[PDB]
Amino acid sequence: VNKIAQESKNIWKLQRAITILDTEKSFLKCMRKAFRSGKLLQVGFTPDGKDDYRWCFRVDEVNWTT
Amino acid sequence: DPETGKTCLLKAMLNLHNGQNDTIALLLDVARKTDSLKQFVNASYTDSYYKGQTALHIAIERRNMTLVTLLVENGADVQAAANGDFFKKRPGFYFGELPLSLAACTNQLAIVKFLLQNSWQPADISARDSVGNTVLHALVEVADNTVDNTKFVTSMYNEILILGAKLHPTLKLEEITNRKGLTPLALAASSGKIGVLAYILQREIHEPECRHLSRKFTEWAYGPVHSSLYDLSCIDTCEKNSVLEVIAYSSSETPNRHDMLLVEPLNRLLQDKWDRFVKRIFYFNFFVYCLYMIIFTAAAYYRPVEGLPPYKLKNTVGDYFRVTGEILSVSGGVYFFFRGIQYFLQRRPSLKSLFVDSYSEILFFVQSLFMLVSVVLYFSQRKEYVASMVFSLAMGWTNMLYYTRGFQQMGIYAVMIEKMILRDLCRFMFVYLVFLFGFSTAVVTLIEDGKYNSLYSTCLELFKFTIGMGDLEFTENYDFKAVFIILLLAYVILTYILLLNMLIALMGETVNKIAQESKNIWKLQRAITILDTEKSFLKCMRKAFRSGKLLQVGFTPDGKDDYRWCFRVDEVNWTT
Ligand SMILES: CCCCCCCCCCCCC(=O)O[C@@H](COC(=O)CCC)COP(=O)(O)O[C@H]1[C@H](O)[C@@H](O)[C@@H](O)[C@@H](O)[C@@H]1O
Repeated sequence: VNKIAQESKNIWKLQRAITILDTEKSFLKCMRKAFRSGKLLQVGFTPDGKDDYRWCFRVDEVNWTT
Repeated sequence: DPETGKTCLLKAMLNLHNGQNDTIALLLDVARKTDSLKQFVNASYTDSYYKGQTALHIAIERRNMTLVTLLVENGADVQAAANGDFFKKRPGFYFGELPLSLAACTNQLAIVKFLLQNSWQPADISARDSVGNTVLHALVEVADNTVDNTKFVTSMYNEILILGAKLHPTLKLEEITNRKGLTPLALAASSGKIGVLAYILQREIHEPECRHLSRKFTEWAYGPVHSSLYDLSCIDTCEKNSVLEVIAYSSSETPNRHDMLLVEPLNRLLQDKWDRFVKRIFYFNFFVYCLYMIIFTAAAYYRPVEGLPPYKLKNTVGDYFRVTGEILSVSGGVYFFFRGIQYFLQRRPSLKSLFVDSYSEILFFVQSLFMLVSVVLYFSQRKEYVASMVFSLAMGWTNMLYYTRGFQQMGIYAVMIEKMILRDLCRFMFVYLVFLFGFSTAVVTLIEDGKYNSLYSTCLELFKFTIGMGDLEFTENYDFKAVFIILLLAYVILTYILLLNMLIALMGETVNKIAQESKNIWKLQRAITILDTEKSFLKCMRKAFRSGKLLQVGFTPDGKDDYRWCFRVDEVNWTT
């Protein structure tokens, strides 16, 4: 009626997540370039005079309601 | 800057606070006093990523009316085209490359009106970008069929059309085609913009001097009853891209392919076409196919049982009727063969649409191929021509289900059969075949002789269990008996688990999914049938117009009359 479809989709997503983590954890060839979008200058103004880089992830979106 | 060509004015405009930056006026005044202002105000980027962007685009983007007014007053070119990679189809935003299209697409009506009818430099309402898209094409392009998007896009479209009518009474904006040869209506139909199509097909504009822009009119009104007229211009036929042809012959990637035929004029037009002349032709074709299959069956039933064809004919009645039937069957086969070739050449599919659409053409073509192979084997002195012939005969009966369309209930039933086979049975059969092959190999390995000496025989024997015709007697004296029993019990239990899971999985789909889909898929199939019948038509007389040539307004902006081939619909409303 409702249960099994939603439950099974989320369980499959969890299974694929475990597969991804297990794949990148061992990998048997020593590739360390698992990082994401890069050291973007997030703010550049810490409470001190220094700057910050955070290994950010980009997401783009559209909103027509202002 | 030398890298991008950005100047001081652009830097000042990109870094203003609370809508104000005093540096801009100082720059403009100093530019005016030095030598001139035209080369300074119209500065633009030179880098490829933001190529062509100038001050007007930034002013419009910031929603600052004062900067727009001042830039236009100072001689900025309102027809500047920004055609960088960021401004066309990665990150980006396509708005038609022009400030007028930019103002229209951002829902800034005041800037649109100012650009159209300012005192210094009015904008060209009929201008086209690099792709050939006008402002209305841009408005169609930025639609995503959501509620607020539909509201603002529809309102802006209506306002721009009325203003264009007022400024240029002799200009027909909707007749301007882009590089692909599409008008805004054809673009909306091909792209699946349901909301824009629904707005355009039945818009009513009741205002002085511009009511000729309407497509839905009122013929007369009694009290609760009244009669309305729909335009049908470029809906039925226009020789380039009609709405019905564009919707019906789409490539199946359009989002709203099934729903675009439910808008008010098209459903009634298709039903009228079905009831008028197409129904009789469809029934006649079904009758002829039935006669063909009866003759083929009778000719195949009474074949001779001698060896080494071809067979001689005796001076007797039965042989004459038999050979007549054979000749007619071969004629039908080659007819369907050439029809299939004509379909493939006239549509030019790319093997994706055939994979997900147009199955009946493939099945009829395969039937004809089997018939041709039968003929070739017959004249080559082979007995195997029978083996091909029966495969053309059996298919010849199942293809008769094609004619279940034209009857609503059987059509929905057949559509449900089709979708069940193509969605769920494939997923079932993959897993079932894996299990069957695995256990067949195990059984052949365990027992090397005595009905399990080959993989084919073992596969058949294990398949028999799935249909309730198994064999668990265990009469033979095998070496590995009592291990065989465990394997067979495990196989049976797993197979019935799989069948149970399939059955239950098909119950979650009966939550009012297949019925709503089928109700529209059948209608799309009937529409394709109607269009094909119109196209072939085998009469060479095209006087069968659909709704008659009525006078609709009789008064264009010029004094000439206005006839439009309108379609009548009666309506009743008790709420006033
Ligand atoms: C001896 C061995 C015999 C094997 C025969 C097996 C059963 C034959 C049954 C024959 C029925 C004929 C028929 O009606 O064909 C069926 C296809 O059934 C199958 O799945 C066959 C699997 C191959 C419907 O296909 P249709 O041509 O209507 O295409 C649809 C478009 O029209 C529509 O606009 C939509 O785009 C929609 O998405 C499309 O699907």
